[PDB]
Amino acid sequence: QQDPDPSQLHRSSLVKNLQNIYFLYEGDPVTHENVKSVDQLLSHDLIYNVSGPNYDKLKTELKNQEMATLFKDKNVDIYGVEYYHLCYLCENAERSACIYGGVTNHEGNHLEIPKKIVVKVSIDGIQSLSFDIETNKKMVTAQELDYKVRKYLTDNKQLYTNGPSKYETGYIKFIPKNKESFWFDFFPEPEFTQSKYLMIYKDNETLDSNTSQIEVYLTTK
Amino acid sequence: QQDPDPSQLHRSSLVKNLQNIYFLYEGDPVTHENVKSVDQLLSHDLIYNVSGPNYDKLKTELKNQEMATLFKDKNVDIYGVEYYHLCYLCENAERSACIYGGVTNHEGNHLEIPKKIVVKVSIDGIQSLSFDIETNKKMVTAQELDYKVRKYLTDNKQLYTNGPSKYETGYIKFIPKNKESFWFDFFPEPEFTQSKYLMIYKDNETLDSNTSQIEVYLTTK
Ligand SMILES: [Zn+2]
Ligand SMILES: [Zn+2]
Repeated sequence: QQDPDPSQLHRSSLVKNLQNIYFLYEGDPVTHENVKSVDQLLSHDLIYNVSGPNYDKLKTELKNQEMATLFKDKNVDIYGVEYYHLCYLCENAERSACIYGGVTNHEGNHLEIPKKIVVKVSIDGIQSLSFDIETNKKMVTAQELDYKVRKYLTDNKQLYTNGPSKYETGYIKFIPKNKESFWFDFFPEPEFTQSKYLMIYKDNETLDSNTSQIEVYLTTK
Repeated sequence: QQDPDPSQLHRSSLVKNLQNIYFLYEGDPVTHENVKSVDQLLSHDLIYNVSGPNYDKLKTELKNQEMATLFKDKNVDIYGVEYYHLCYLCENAERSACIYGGVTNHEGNHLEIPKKIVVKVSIDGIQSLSFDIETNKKMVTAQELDYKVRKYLTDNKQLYTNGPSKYETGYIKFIPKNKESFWFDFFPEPEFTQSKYLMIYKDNETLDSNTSQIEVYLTTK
């Protein structure tokens, strides 16, 4: 049994300040095209000189040093859900943003036309809702896909709100073409930190956009 | 206190990451009308349960323990220049904003007609620039007027930019009706932090909007 069970899943009704998870998926994601790491804090992270409405430096934390050097100084694209609480490169990183993973090679990884993907959503067992998600990458991180999914469901199904969720449990499952499938829980532990919760993107898991499937499971009450 | 000394003024040409001062005065200030503090980290601060983009909890550092309990149970108005780096580090509040002072009692501090105040500006000794500023508060913090003067000079005379300033030095001089006058240096020391610099507002100095005057002195590179 690789897939979770009722008891394994976190209940949104026990979470304090679940609005923090809400603000992460409701707001825009950090996206950048064809950039190169300019610095490094620890051996398993990389820093980029890119900018967004609230930052001019972005620090991504990857699986380990091997993955960091694998992408260091190499031309890559960034797609990630960022946080600010407890993020900085010292008392000399006034406007930094942090994320985990969300890194993909830029060269030869784009599609002419976006590749739409169906997201099968089940609620209390009943698979009663399906929608489309799209990407421009041949190899897209699970994080990019995940965000687009939770963003859509946050706007259209109140998966998240500045407060409670109308759902009790929920989780996203990715089914790779031949590799093993994996999942992420939509809700954190009762007392959590944005930084700890986002570690789920730390492994930088990437997928083949043309052959991967996505499944969401929600429970109400 | 006594007017600044030519050699006592910080030079923007020496500042590292001056764009950090830019973002402070370019973006919107934090303002709230009828609110009572809700919590308190240290005895000299007050936490408010108000929000804006990026934050839903605001912490203001006042002069001392005495000033905080003075407003603790009061409905007040807020007007401050907020920062986030090294703001509220307690993994139980991940969306806090921080300002210094900027507090005034709400009750009976409102004018039916806004008070215009003439800000006179000198550039290299020549007083060649005048422009109005306004407030609704009978008693207004120096911080509010200071922010309005910089935002205006930032968007109209290039006081700050996402890079260097066209001015090497510059200070704002407040001249209360009877009390001693005082000033604030528009620029920080070479290496600094938004948190440190903003301490110029920690005393929460408030002026009479009807009898106070403002003077600005800048020099070109
Ligand atoms: Zn690209
Ligand atoms: Zn008021």
